[PDB]
Amino acid sequence: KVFGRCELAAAMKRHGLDNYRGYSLGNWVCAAKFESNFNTQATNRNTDGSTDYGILQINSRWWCNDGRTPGSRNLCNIPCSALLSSDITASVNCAKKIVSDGNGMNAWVAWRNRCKGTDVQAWIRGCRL
Ligand SMILES: [Au+]
Ligand SMILES: [Au+]
Ligand SMILES: [Au+]
Repeated sequence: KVFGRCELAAAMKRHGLDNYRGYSLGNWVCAAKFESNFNTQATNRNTDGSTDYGILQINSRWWCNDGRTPGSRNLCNIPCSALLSSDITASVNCAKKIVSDGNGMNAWVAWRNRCKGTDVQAWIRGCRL
């Protein structure tokens, strides 16, 4: 599923990402834009043979099992295909674990490079939240 900006804002807010670990809703929307272009089906291979999955490009190296990242961790206790569904529940609940692990949203390279320090509020402009 490819979410509209305000649609994803509203889902992310409903799923309790609004100021989660102090990260305003705009930060999460911005991350999802530049990680996946709001596409729940997005998959991208990493140099180490791991793969990033879903609207928040969660990495098989640590967070999920994709059956082809041998000697990796599955810290969200899911198959990586769960991260690709039209329902963002599994991506959100796993993101909450990632962001909480002491690195905050720096785990998202696109967030760090394209969102961090910027006017992220612009990403929720116009939305009825
Ligand atoms: Au959720
Ligand atoms: Au949802
Ligand atoms: Au994020």
